[PDB]
Amino acid sequence: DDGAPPIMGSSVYITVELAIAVLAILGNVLVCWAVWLNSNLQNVTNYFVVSLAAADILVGVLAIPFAITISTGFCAACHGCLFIACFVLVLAQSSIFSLLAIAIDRYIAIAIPLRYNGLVTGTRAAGIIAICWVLSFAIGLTPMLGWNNCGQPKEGKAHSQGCGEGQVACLFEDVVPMNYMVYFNFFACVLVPLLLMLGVYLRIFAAARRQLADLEDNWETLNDNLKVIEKADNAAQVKDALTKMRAAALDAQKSPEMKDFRHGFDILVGQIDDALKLANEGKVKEAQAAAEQLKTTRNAYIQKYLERARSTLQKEVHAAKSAAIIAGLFALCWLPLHIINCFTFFCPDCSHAPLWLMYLAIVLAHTNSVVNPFIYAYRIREFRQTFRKIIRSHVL
Ligand SMILES: CC(C)CCC[C@@H](C)[C@H]1CC[C@H]2[C@@H]3CC=C4C[C@@H](O)CC[C@]4(C)[C@H]3CC[C@]12C
Ligand SMILES: CC(C)CCC[C@@H](C)[C@H]1CC[C@H]2[C@@H]3CC=C4C[C@@H](O)CC[C@]4(C)[C@H]3CC[C@]12C
Ligand SMILES: CC(C)CCC[C@@H](C)[C@H]1CC[C@H]2[C@@H]3CC=C4C[C@@H](O)CC[C@]4(C)[C@H]3CC[C@]12C
Ligand SMILES: CCCCC#Cc1nc(N)c2nc(-c3cccs3)n([C@@H]3OC[C@@H](O)[C@H]3O)c2n1
Ligand SMILES: CCCCCCCC/C=C\CCCCCCCC(=O)OC[C@H](O)CO
Ligand SMILES: CCCCCCCC/C=C\CCCCCCCC(=O)OC[C@H](O)CO
Ligand SMILES: CCCCCCCC/C=C\CCCCCCCC(=O)OC[C@H](O)CO
Ligand SMILES: CCCCCCCC/C=C\CCCCCCCC(=O)OC[C@H](O)CO
Ligand SMILES: CCCCCCCC/C=C\CCCCCCCC(=O)O
Ligand SMILES: CCCCCCCC/C=C\CCCCCCCC(=O)O
Ligand SMILES: CCCCCCCC/C=C\CCCCCCCC(=O)O
Ligand SMILES: CCCCCCCC/C=C\CCCCCCCC(=O)O
Ligand code: NA
Repeated sequence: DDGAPPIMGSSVYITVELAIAVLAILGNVLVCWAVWLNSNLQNVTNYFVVSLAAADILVGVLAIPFAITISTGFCAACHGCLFIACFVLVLAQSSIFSLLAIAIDRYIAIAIPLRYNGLVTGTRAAGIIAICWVLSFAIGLTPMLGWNNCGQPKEGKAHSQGCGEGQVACLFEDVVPMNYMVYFNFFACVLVPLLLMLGVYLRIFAAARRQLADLEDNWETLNDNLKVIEKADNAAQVKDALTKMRAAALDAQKSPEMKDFRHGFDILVGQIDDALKLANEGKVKEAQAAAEQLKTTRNAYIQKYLERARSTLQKEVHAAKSAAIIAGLFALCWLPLHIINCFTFFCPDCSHAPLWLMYLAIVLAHTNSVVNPFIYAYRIREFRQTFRKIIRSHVL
């Protein structure tokens, strides 16, 4: 006994865990309360947010008390010890599924918006959420099915602590096999899905980049070909430019504001047709004058359509970044503990990470259950405004 009494360091760890638990419950209860109250927040994307918040509420209510209990090494039946050690794996896996669903949902919205509402529905989302929770319990509790160290209990540690028959000193790394934690949980169930999310978000931002560039190209094609018509010398040159503009207009043609965008393209294709007939009749001056009327349609309809399409794309990029930040923070908070397990497993010649670092890595992982409500409040106005209403009306 040359080191400080364990209860002193335990007290700091336990106090910090309890602080994290309270904060995890408060913030994520607020998220669930906001979606339940505000119909503007009731969409498929946010149903996975609620599932994610539910997992974080359970981290504070169950996983953290379990972790505190594990840190004492109390005597326990091995499979009972195994359950409280593995339950957080269930919650982490649920978080992964929810995060992956959110990325996929945002990809469907950007890649095929015209058939998003018919493909992604609330009833289908609720069923997916239920399946993912079942799979999370199956994956997280796999050690309960026999992939555990309960067959080889550390009897020396058990006897030294005065444990009874069939009991062990309940310690995470004594009951949960490290090949499970590294190969099965980390590589297969955590790292691979996180890498898939990375690929999905790369496809989301690439798709958004491509669609914003295409919009700016059509706007340039319309204006360039208008100049070609104005400076044309014969009717054939006017026809060639008008033939291009017509195909582009019909290509760009694929609520009150929407009622005026449909009326705008009807004027545009009609005005292109009028000029195209004049050009085919060899009336070059009549065609140019008719083409000049397109500027009026451009100023009153086409330019406004371009700006709303651009605004909508930029809002999707902003939302996709918010979702990517959530997934990235999950990786940042959990990777240290995973990396420590890799050193324990792959470097038997390395000294085990010290107890204080284990505490720090565990606290960091649990802090992930606190951060999501802040991301929503800082990056999503509808959440921010709803949070204020709830706070001003019920807390204050
Ligand atoms: C739905 C929620 C509220 C129910 C919570 C039930 C939890 C707390 C229960 C369910 C199973 C229980 C465990 C089952 C078996 C054992 C083995 C025993 O030697 C020590 C206690 C221990 C480890 C129990 C601790 C408490 C426990 C984890
Ligand atoms: C960006 C984030 C996710 C990376 C964090 C990496 C952390 C977890 C890495 C960086 C350096 C690593 C340490 C480097 C050296 C040792 C000494 C060895 O005897 C036990 C493991 C231990 C103590 C490692 C534990 C994990 C460690 C602390
Ligand atoms: C893309 C990133 C975030 C994925 C994480 C990569 C992980 C798996 C990498 C990063 C650092 C790596 C460790 C670096 C050093 C050692 C010490 C060596 O004696 C055994 C392997 C071990 C323990 C490596 C295992 C794998 C490792 C933990
Ligand atoms: C020594 C500190 C107190 C006793 C302990 C431990 C301990 N040792 C580990 N090697 C470990 N690895 C994990 C992982 C679960 C999912 C991914 S990594 N955990 C659990 O993850 C956060 C907490 O819930 C904790 O119980 C771990 N706990
Ligand atoms: C957003 C990412 C997370 C941001 C938040 C930072 C993450 C850490 C959390 C709280 C401070 C850490 C408190 C440290 C408590 C663990 C150390 C401990 O228990 O001390 C052991 C003792 O000193 C000898 O055993
Ligand atoms: C949401 C409302 C708040 C409810 C939550 C607040 C009430 C719980 C308070 C304290 C629990 C303290 C946990 C006791 C665990 C002590 C373990 C200990 O000290 O022993 C360590 C071991 O013996 C050597 O490593
Ligand atoms: C809001 C409250 C609603 C919450 C919903 C509650 C529904 C729980 C249903 C079944 C739990 C079955 C118990 C599972 C935990 C026990 C694990 C177990 O039995 O293993 C320990 C073993 O006995 C060691 O010897
Ligand atoms: C939406 C809610 C979803 C929840 C749906 C639940 C799905 C559970 C599926 C697989 C886990 C089964 C793991 C096996 C549990 C075994 C516990 C047990 O009894 O083993 C200890 C033994 O009794 C002492 O030797
Ligand atoms: C014992 C297995 C059966 C358990 C029943 C399922 C568990 C229920 C868990 C949480 C209930 C909250 C579900 C979300 C409510 C949303 C309300 C709505 O759809 O409008
Ligand atoms: C509202 C949901 C409430 C859930 C309660 C969870 C809090 C309890 C957490 C862990 C239980 C600790 C079990 C410790 C067993 C010690 C018995 C012994 O000394 O052998
Ligand atoms: C909603 C909160 C859920 C209830 C949690 C209550 C807070 C208790 C926190 C940790 C419990 C730890 C109990 C000690 C484990 C057994 C240690 C021993 O046997 O010596
Ligand atoms: C011991 C208690 C530990 C508390 C952990 C810290 C909690 C802070 C929560 C979230 C931090 C991130 C909030 C800022 C996100 C801004 C989003 C953005 O604008 O890009
Ligand atoms: Na989580």
